Amino acid sequence: MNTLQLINKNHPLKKNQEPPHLVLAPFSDHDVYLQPEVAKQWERLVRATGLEKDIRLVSGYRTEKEQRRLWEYSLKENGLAYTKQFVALPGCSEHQIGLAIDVGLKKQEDDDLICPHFRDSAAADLFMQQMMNYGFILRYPEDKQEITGISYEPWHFRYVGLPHSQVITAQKWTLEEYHDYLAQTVRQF
Amino acid sequence: MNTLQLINKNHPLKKNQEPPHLVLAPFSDHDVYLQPEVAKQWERLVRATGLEKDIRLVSGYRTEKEQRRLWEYSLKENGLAYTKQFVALPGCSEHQIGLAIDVGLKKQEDDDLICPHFRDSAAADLFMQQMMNYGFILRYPEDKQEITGISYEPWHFRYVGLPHSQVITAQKWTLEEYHDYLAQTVRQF
Ligand SMILES: [Cl-]
Ligand SMILES: [Cl-]
Ligand SMILES: [Cl-]
Ligand SMILES: [Cl-]
Ligand SMILES: [Cl-]
Ligand SMILES: [Cl-]
Ligand SMILES: [Zn+2]
Ligand SMILES: [Zn+2]
Repeated sequence: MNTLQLINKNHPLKKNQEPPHLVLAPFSDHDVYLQPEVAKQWERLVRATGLEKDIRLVSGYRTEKEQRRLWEYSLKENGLAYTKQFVALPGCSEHQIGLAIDVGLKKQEDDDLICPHFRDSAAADLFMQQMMNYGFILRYPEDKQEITGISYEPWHFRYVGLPHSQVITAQKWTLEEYHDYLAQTVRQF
Repeated sequence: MNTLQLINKNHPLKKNQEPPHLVLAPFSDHDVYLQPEVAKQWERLVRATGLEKDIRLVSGYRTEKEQRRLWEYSLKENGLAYTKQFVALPGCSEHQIGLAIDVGLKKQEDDDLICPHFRDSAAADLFMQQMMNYGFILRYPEDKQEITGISYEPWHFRYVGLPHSQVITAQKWTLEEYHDYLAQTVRQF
């Protein structure tokens, strides 16, 4: 399990990649599964911020088959433009390795299915101040769509572990930029 | 693809069972997957009852691995006796074939993922008057625990299709009893 694995349209998962170990994650009203270290840190984060009553886990692990059904549904209902913006191609979603969480607001209702609401909120603001201290980064920041190939998603967080999440967050980097940085650095040696 | 397949502790899924066709199902606050005919009928039922803003799909298709992790989670959090009452053994859950739905109310926060709240509500009462007309039965009725081996679950519905759901519901039967009836009736010929 490499917590730093880069998964995107240019770096799809391999077909022979071993499914992640999984556990059911707490703090949701439905069954959501994550890699065990991810679930542990999610739980630690929610408890430490006192956000139990204000936020909830919306999505976690999803198989390739499921990612394809999600892509196909969004294509049919919302069209290609929206779908390309907010839904990773099957085989190219970090949800498939159990390292990604989609988080939503609790008193929030009438949610978008693909884009849960996690904006304009004191709870979200507190979450954004602490999540990096528990190994999470905001995966798809607002002005990075050319780098990530995905639109702004304030609800989507990727587990990379410490100190990576703190380094990435402090520099306002994407995971793509973090990989570029590590590659540029090793060569110096 | 028998919509009548009996899956329980005494009749676990085959190891050689075809995994089901799947589509994303509407009327949830997260991604849920079901066999296509079940999703279609679920949607028709919610629209017919006008419950789009009142009820939600809590759970649908669950892989065997996920059922194991759900079972393991409940053991840890709720203990063995409670887990055996409300969670099917891994390999013995109709959720694994995409023909079962767990239904809850939309305006609930901190709902229980094991036992979603689905009683004492106008929406639930209306759902209970119409679901049999769209192919669904209440899988685990009260006072059938000795027959089904599972405690009463007002939130859990099984798709069997028409007219079976109407026949089962009118007789206040379980799917177990329906199977015994079909077998006994075949013998009369
Ligand atoms: Cl697992
Ligand atoms: Cl699957
Ligand atoms: Cl996605
Ligand atoms: Cl039986
Ligand atoms: Cl399919
Ligand atoms: Cl179950
Ligand atoms: Zn996501
Ligand atoms: Zn269920």
